[PDB]
Amino acid sequence: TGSMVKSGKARAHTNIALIKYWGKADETYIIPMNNSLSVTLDRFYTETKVTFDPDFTEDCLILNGNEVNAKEKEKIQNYMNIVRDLAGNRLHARIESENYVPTAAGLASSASAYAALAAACNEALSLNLSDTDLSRLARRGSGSASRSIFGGFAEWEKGHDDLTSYAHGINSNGWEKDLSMIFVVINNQSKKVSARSGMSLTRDTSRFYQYWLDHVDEDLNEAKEAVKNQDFQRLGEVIEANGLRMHATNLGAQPPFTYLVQESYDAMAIVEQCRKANLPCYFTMDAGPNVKVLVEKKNKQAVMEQFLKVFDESKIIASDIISSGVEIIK
Ligand SMILES: O=C(O)[C@@H]1CCCN1C(=O)COP(=O)(O)OP(=O)(O)O
Repeated sequence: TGSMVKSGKARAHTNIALIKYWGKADETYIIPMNNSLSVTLDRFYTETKVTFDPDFTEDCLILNGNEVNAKEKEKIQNYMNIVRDLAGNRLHARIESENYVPTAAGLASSASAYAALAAACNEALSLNLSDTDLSRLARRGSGSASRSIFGGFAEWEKGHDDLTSYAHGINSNGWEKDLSMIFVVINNQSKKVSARSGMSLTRDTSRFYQYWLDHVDEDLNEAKEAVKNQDFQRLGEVIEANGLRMHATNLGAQPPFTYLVQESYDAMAIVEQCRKANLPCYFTMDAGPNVKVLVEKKNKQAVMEQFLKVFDESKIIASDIISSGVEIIK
């Protein structure tokens, strides 16, 4: 690289919330209405290189080898303004990013993408940010990204302002190394839906939103204690119920909506069948019909074969849970 050129490249992994983030207290800084708890996936990640050069006049984003539209371009530039303000400089960057996440299959990439960008900028500009400040910076891009700074179990503390809302990793005595998540890729419409817009309609008009608020802290504690004890059934039951409560809130929105399709319900049924046949596992769903199945690694295969009795081989994708957090790479 050139003499006056500052570059950094980072790899960050996606995460799935077991206790859901859903609805914001503050829409501009992305402060959430409640804490969330997630696990960071080994298989799925984003790699992002950022290159700061004084001769650059504006930010450029290249995604999987392709230019992005003026819209995405405008968005990334506003995000980099935050970075520039944080760093006290006026350098623009060329950003080259590669998603190793099944996005076509409906897996979200925003958590890994913003965590990767935050880390790469910190590396490029030698900002020396703490994990806490990295999380805070990622959060500004996407709420769930705040958690992808960390490996294993992580929790996003909601705080009350930009300084206090951020994530931290939970030590679980290496329990994360025993667990896995199976993704059931569900046939969906290819229409353009959005978590940010969905949770906003819900958080604002849901007749069942209060019900969600009145239970989430209890769920959070229950889950955290289940983790302290490596009690899989205890964790599973509460996260499965939390997730369903989240989708319940959408049904109460004005007017109602759902991310779930009949096939999501079919996969749910198979999970309950696996349990009754002494194969512990629990499901959760995000802003779409895909069903994610939490399972102890020893039972991963056995559970998968049950899904493989009905779903296409290509639609059953398993990932382990990675122990380590965001990393700087070449
Ligand atoms: O992952 C989450 O914690 C929640 C729970 C269910 C799925 N989900 C989401 O899709 C959150 O998607 P985000 O891209 O982080 O939303 P923004 O903060 O507006 O950027």
